[PDB]
Amino acid sequence: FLNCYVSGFHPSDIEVDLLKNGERIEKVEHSDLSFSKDWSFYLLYYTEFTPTEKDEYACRVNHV
Amino acid sequence: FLNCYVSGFHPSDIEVDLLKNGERIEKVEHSDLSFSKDWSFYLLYYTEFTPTEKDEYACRVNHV
Amino acid sequence: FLNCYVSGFHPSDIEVDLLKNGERIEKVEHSDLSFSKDWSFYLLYYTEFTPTEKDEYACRVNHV
Amino acid sequence: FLNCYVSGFHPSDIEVDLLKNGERIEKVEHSDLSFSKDWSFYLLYYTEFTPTEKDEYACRVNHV
Amino acid sequence: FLNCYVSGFHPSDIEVDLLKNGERIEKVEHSDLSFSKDWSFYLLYYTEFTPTEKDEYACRVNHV
Amino acid sequence: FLNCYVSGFHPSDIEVDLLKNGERIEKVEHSDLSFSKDWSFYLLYYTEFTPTEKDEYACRVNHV
Amino acid sequence: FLNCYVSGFHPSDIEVDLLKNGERIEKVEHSDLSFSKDWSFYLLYYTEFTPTEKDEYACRVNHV
Amino acid sequence: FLNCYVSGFHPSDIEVDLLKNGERIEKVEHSDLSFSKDWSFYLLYYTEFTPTEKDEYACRVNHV
Repeated sequence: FLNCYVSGFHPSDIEVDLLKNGERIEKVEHSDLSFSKDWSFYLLYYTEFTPTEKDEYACRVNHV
Repeated sequence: FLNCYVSGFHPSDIEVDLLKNGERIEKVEHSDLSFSKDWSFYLLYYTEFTPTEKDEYACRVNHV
Repeated sequence: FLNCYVSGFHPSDIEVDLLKNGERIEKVEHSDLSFSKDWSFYLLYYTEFTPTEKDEYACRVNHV
Repeated sequence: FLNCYVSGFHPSDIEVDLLKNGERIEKVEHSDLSFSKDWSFYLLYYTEFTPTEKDEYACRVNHV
Repeated sequence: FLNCYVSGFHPSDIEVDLLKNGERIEKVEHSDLSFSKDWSFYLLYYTEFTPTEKDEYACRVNHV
Repeated sequence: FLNCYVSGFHPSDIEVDLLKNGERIEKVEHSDLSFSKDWSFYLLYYTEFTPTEKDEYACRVNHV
Repeated sequence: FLNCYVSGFHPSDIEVDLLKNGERIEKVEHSDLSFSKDWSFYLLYYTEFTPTEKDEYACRVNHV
Repeated sequence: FLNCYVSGFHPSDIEVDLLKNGERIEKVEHSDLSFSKDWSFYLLYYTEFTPTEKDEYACRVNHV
């Protein structure tokens, strides 16, 4: 068995995922492929954060 | 068995997912493919956050 | 068994993922491929953070 | 068994991941591939941080 | 006389006027006067301008 | 007389005026006066300008 | 007389005026006056300018 | 007379004026006056300028 188990929990996060699984090119001829001519990425532009308040875990296990 | 199990819970998050599973090109001839001519991405533009309030977990397991 | 287990939990983070799984090129002829003509990345531009408040874990295991 | 186990938890971090798994080129002829014509990366531009508040762990194990 | 006279014309401006003519206190006893307990002033908060287009004057005077 | 006269014209400006004419205190007893307990002034907070386009004057005077 | 006269014109400026005419205190007893308990002044906070475009004057006077 | 006269014109400036005309204290008893308990001044905080474009004057006077 197993008691008081956590698998990874995100409080208060922001996650960004992009081309996660690994792009593959095979057997192409006389081609130009580009992923981007113009790409823009901006995660925080002129920004203020304000706090993320307290994130708590309490476990008790007795007498197993 | 298993008692007081968590699998990963997100409080107060924002998740962004883009091209997660891994794009594949096979057997192309005399082509231009582009993912983007003009792409714009902006996650937070001129922004203020205000707090995310407390996110709590309480478990008790007794006598298993 | 196993008691009071944590697998890695992120409080208060931001995660950025890009081309995670390892792009592969095989068997191409007479091609120009580029990942980027113009790429822009900016994680924090002109930004202020404000705190992330306390992130707590309390476990007790007795009498196993 | 195992008691009061942690696997690595990130409080208050930012993680950036880019080309993690190791790109591979095999069997190409008469090609120019470039990863970047113009790439921009900027992690913190003109920025102020404000603190990350206290991140605590308390475990007690008795009588196993 | 006078020909082709201008007195000062504002194109495209914003003017702010506050306590212009000079406040005066005379003959007071046992008083607290304050102009402000809490005052807020913010001229441009998180703002973008866009241009003010061309502002032209043409005068001709002949044979006076 | 006078020909093709300008008195000072502001294009594209912002003017701020505050306590212009010179405040005067006379004959006070047993007083606290303050102009400000808390004052806030912010002229441009987190701001972008965009251009002010061309501001032209053309005068011609002939044969006076 | 006088021809093609300018008195000072501001293009593209910002002017700030504060306590211009010279404050005067006369004949006070047993007083605390302060101009400021807390004063805040910030002219440009985290700001970008963009150009002010060309500001032109052309005069011609002939045969006076 | 006088021809093609300029009095001083400011293009593209910012002017700041503070206590210009010369403050005067006369005949006070048993007083604390302060101009500032806390004063803040910040002219440019974390700022980028971008150019001010060309500012031109052309005069011609003939045959006076």
